[PDB]
Amino acid sequence: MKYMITSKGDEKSDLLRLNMIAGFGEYDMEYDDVEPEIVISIGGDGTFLSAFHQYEERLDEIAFIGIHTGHLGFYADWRPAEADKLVKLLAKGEYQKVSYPLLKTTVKYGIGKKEATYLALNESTVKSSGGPFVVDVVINDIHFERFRGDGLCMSTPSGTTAYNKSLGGALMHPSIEAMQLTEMASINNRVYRTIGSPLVFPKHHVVSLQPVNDKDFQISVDHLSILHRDVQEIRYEVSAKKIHFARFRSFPFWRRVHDSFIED
Amino acid sequence: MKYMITSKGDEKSDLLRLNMIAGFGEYDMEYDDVEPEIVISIGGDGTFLSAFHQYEERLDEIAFIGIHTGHLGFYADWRPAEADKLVKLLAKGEYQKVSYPLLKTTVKYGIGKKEATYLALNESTVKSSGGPFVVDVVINDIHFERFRGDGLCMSTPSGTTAYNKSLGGALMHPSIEAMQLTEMASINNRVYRTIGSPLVFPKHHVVSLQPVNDKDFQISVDHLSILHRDVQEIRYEVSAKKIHFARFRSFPFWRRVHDSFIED
Amino acid sequence: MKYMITSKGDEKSDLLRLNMIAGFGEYDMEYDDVEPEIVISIGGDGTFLSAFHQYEERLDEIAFIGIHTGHLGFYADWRPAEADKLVKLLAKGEYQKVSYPLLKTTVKYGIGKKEATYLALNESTVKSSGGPFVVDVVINDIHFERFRGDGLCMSTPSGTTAYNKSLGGALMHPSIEAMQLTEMASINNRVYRTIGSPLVFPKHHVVSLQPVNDKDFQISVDHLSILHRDVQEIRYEVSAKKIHFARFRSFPFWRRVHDSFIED
Amino acid sequence: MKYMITSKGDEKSDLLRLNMIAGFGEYDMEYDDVEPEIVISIGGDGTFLSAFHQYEERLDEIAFIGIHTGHLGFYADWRPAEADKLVKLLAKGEYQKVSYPLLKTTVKYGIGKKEATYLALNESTVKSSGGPFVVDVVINDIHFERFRGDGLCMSTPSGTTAYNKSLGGALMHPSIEAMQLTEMASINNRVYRTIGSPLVFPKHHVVSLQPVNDKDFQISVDHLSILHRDVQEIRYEVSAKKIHFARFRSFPFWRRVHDSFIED
Ligand SMILES: Nc1ncnc2c1ncn2[C@@H]1O[C@H](CN2CC#Cc3nc4c(N)ncnc4n3[C@@H]3O[C@H](CNC(=O)CC(=O)NCC2)[C@@H](O)[C@H]3O)[C@@H](O)[C@H]1O
Ligand SMILES: Nc1ncnc2c1ncn2[C@@H]1O[C@H](CN2CC#Cc3nc4c(N)ncnc4n3[C@@H]3O[C@H](CNC(=O)CC(=O)NCC2)[C@@H](O)[C@H]3O)[C@@H](O)[C@H]1O
Ligand SMILES: Nc1ncnc2c1ncn2[C@@H]1O[C@H](CN2CC#Cc3nc4c(N)ncnc4n3[C@@H]3O[C@H](CNC(=O)CC(=O)NCC2)[C@@H](O)[C@H]3O)[C@@H](O)[C@H]1O
Ligand SMILES: Nc1ncnc2c1ncn2[C@@H]1O[C@H](CN2CC#Cc3nc4c(N)ncnc4n3[C@@H]3O[C@H](CNC(=O)CC(=O)NCC2)[C@@H](O)[C@H]3O)[C@@H](O)[C@H]1O
Repeated sequence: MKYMITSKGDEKSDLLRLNMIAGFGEYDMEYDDVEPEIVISIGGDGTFLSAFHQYEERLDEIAFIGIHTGHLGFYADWRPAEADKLVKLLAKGEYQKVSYPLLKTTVKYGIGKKEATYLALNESTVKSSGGPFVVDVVINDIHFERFRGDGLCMSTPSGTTAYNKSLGGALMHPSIEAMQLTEMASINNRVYRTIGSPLVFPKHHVVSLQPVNDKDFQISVDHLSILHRDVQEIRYEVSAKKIHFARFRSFPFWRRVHDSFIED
Repeated sequence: MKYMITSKGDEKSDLLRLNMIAGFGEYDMEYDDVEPEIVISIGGDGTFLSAFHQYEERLDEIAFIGIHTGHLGFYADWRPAEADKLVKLLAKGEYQKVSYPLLKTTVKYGIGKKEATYLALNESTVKSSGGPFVVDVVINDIHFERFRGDGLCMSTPSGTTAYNKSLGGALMHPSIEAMQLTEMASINNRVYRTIGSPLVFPKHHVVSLQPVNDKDFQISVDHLSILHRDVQEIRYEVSAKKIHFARFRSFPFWRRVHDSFIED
Repeated sequence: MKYMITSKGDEKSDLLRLNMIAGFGEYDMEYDDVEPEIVISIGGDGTFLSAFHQYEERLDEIAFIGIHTGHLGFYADWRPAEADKLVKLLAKGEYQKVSYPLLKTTVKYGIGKKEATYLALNESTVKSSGGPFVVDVVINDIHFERFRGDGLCMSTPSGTTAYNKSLGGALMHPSIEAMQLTEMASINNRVYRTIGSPLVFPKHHVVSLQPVNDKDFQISVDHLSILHRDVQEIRYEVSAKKIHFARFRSFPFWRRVHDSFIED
Repeated sequence: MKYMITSKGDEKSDLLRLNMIAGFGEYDMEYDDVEPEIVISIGGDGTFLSAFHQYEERLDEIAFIGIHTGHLGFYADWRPAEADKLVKLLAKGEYQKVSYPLLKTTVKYGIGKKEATYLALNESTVKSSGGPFVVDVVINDIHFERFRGDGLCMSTPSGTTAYNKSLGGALMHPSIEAMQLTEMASINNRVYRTIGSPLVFPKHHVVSLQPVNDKDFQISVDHLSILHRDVQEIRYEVSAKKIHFARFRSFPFWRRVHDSFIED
């Protein structure tokens, strides 16, 4: 069917992209970067993340495929030397799709209760713009804790191996429809108390962050960091939307984890 | 219907038990500690754990209710002063049942491949009997890591607020059918490498521990610690069985968590 | 001798300051905020920190005294109700001085090797201005590690109970002339490796941070955060300078720690 | 002068020992395992630890030298292929001694206040024999905290890279005369509170552990684990004694750390 290819932009990835397009020219494959059904990303996890966000409004109609040109990427599970077999297998089709959960972030402002939403494949974080970060943490309309620290991180399953991981979070299998909240350097003395442990939330649970004094927050969705002013609320929930991968061979998540962290 | 009552054994819990039995004598409630349908536990979480294990072969036919006589217990969500309202509400019935996942541990030995299974409500841990603890960690028949340390802990959801928590694990809502593995003081240098992060596993994933040199392990299921010799394998999976609680009012898990750890 | 008094600025602290000045008017005590020998800080730890930095060029000739108007401060070990006894004891003199180590940060730039130094009582941190933070860590001219993460924190002894503490650092007694380095969310996979553990350095050891790609860093000394461009090197060492406290009664550091973190 | 050689016991270490003895036979070097001045350890860190404890009553008259036959040991900073140069350099003498602090553990019992002391080069730990571990932590006769968990670890400087490290402790340079206390899986809820952070103590500070209910503790000094009954107190302090190493070339501690943990 229709397809397109994003590239990291170096000479290695651009050449691999050009050879794959020439390979695809020998089948019933039309290049179309407007409404593709197959998106191929050539580079690292960052390149894959940009591919996902470029097409986040057609997630139900796209299958993603990652090729890593350097060190093994987590979302990129094909090596450059296998690109010929990939073109051939992909042209035939009969591939099986695998779906990973996603995270929805909603930012409500004051003056009109204006509201922006974002979809994350790795995580969504909040920090303070300059001053101290203080926020009230509400779970399903229940006041859970007042958080003082450097920020918070809300991670998808497949994002738990990213940044969640460096903050002490747990790695969880992507078949679990959930989101995980981790703290960044929480203050804990006799006056200030937080839970400490990471928190894993099921679908339909809503985590809401509410400003205590300062209302300016730097919010990061995957790789893009946006400043927001006069914030009234930040809402987190497991998204109804899902990212679909094309799979041509078993590469189990824990094998993926073993290779990226233990030995390869 | 039929019911029974376990007690911590002090004068406070025994008296509360005797008054509740006298209260139950004024309804259509028969005391039967052989085949009850309602098990009431009076004491702390340990007392509740013993109640669960005493009746672990009739989990499908029993609803559990916890009363805490001292500090708030996690499984005991009724205060002593509410025992009259409990007797009355429980006598009427029309209560809603809530189910939490459980963990199954299987220990296979050498010589006959003899095999013992255990059901845990908090967690199941492994340690070495004396010598250094070394074990190969296999996930769904894939060799994941060689673990060197003091031991490992496999936790249920409702167990993540217990001991999992002190080992750095994440707290996860009991609606998530999963198990979480945490490390006890893993060795990590240039020669010895483990994942570090806790691991959360979905239903039907099988974590298997295999002895490397020493084959004697002290295994703990909730509160009981048993020594096993000539161990060939330890298998962990989310159990098919579930513990059922009787609920007469909303006490949300995160409110339970807030009260036990933040403030009350 | 000569003295001055800083205040948090609220009505409580300003009134306490005015009453202490009137109390000091009945002794041989001259108010002089240019060249004092006694600096009294009225407020919290932040107020004390500002008092220290305001007079950091006369540390050898000043003794500091902290009064906390709200929650117990760590550097402020006098309650408001004891201000009369403080004025009286302080007027007599015969007090014993206690000295805490300090940290020296040196920032060398390109183009002229221009160089700025700062003195910290809590800690000095480095972060990236926007982009990813990557730095080579050199200890006494030995390349120790390439650090990838959110930043680093270099703490004094008395600063280890502050921010060092929230990053997993150890609390160390101020009699130990040392500095402690902690990581902020280090990346650790198969390609990127850091030590993980905090590092404690003796006097005369020099920790040097060197930019790898990006050369813009947001550097924070205690409470003030300054952006630096075209940075070539950041050097850390235990300072030759020391902060001196006036002590009128034993308040041991571990008792101070117990009261601020365990119970009071 | 006089010397002796301990060996791991495998064919590699025994042969290396025999060749070094034959090499030493060509100088003014007498073999004497009763009162040596040079102790050479051939094996790993465990072999070195046993060498240290075998001669712990003559620490002031002995210099230690480590050769590692397998993976790089931390106390063994010579490779097997350098044994000839070692024999030659060691025979000449004119070597410089380097001294590391040590830890003293004192166990007082009931009935006669009987008292045993131990010297540790790595660490000394306490655990419970079977039941739950509960202990009151007293610092210089000040009640600091009631600890509930799996145990505690008191580490020397050179021991902080060992086991202290796996418990979250800081790595500190051996020139710092100090000891570091780390927790094993402390319980922390609304009723039970510990400090959490590791604690670093200077010389002359005395940490004392006092039983709360159970008085039986399994105490481990380096590699030997001894059970003690009717314990009244466990006292920790930096020892007056020191271990002396023979050094023939600069191998800085942080280079040693880099090679054992970062890359080699
Ligand atoms: N303190 C932090 N610690 C750990 N991760 C962090 C930290 N801060 C941000 N991140 C992650 O970076 C993503 C953004 N990256 C793009 C990426 C990525 C990614 N995704 C996953 C995943 N799902 N599982 C396992 N490894 C993953 N990596 C790996 O991550 C590395 C890339 N990061 C950087 O070096 C810094 C950066 O920010 N770079 C920009 C591009 C590479 O090895 C890549 O294969 C943020 O979304 C945040 O998750
Ligand atoms: N290092 C450890 N850190 C933390 N927890 C640990 C540790 N070692 C064992 N455990 C837990 O103890 C359970 C066994 N306990 C019985 C209990 C319990 C329990 N269960 C939960 C839960 N699900 N959520 C939240 N708090 C919980 N607590 C609370 O736990 C305390 C009781 N523990 C002890 O003081 C020690 C003990 O072992 N005592 C025996 C009886 C009480 O406040 C109780 O309300 C082991 O199963 C292991 O989970
Ligand atoms: N993620 C962090 N976690 C922990 N501490 C952090 C974090 N980020 C910065 N800091 C510290 O703040 C100091 C700056 N503060 C002034 C302060 C302070 C201070 N110093 C010590 C000490 N030596 N020991 C023990 N508690 C201490 N506190 C206590 O700290 C609290 C004040 N912090 C804030 O709420 C935020 C802030 O930044 N506020 C500005 C004023 C109060 O309870 C105060 O009694 C930075 O220097 C950094 O150390
Ligand atoms: N959970 C734990 N995590 C980490 N360390 C632990 C743990 N439990 C005990 N220890 C240490 O073991 C010493 C006893 N060991 C002998 C040893 C050792 C040693 N000392 C240092 C040091 N000072 N710096 C850096 N690495 C060190 N190692 C390295 O340690 C490894 C040996 N350990 C084991 O595999 C297990 C064991 O116990 N084995 C017996 C012999 C080897 O790579 C060795 O080069 C206990 O004293 C305790 O410190």
